Amino acid sequence: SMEQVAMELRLTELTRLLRSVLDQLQDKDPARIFAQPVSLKEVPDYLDHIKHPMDFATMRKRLEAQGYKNLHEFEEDFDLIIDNCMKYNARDTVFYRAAVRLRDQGGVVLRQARREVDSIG
Ligand SMILES: CNC(=O)c1ncccn1
Repeated sequence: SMEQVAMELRLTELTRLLRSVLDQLQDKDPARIFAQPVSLKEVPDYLDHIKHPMDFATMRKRLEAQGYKNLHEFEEDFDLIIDNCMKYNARDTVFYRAAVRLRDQGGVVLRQARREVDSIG
């Protein structure tokens, strides 16, 4: 089908845009607090607290598998990273504060990407 090629051309390009977004969001985490899954060896009880772990590396694997259908799905993973962190860690920790900063700073990027995805369909 010629239509499913053109579809795959869009999905491919959504992936292209989202990858740039991912890189921008991640740049706002220079301490690499959110780069890899929370270690279940280092935090054995983590899954008793957080039912849906998320991290930048895991987002990237999905991204490269063209597993994101739209910006919303991508944004919901980004929010997971932040919301998980602000639940698991108390307010006055370096982790919680890094989440707040990433949330605020990533907000600009996500406001851009929403408009640009709407524009170019
Ligand atoms: C987002 N990272 C965390 O929440 C974390 N919490 C405790 C130890 C290591 N990492």
